[PDB]
Amino acid sequence: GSLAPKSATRNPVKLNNFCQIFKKSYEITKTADATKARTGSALANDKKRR
Amino acid sequence: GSLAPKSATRNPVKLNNFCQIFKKSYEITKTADATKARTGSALANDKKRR
Repeated sequence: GSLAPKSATRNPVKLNNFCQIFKKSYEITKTADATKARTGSALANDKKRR
Repeated sequence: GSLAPKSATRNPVKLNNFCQIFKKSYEITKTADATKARTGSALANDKKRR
């Protein structure tokens, strides 16, 4: 024959993260582009590697 | 040609237990009840927790 008890409660936990910028670059001189060499064109191989 | 023997007996054992009273409660203001929250309605979450 007593009274009702006191109430209690809790809260969730917050989590977060960030976004990151990525960059990769390739470069070739115009003379080397026109120059014909074995192992194919240098620009395409550089693009593949990068 | 002998008489009947004297008798003997015994009794069981008794066990008992009690009853307990359990109470949990929740409470919220009517202002916070009508407010918008990203995590959802506070009353429903509190009822779930309790």
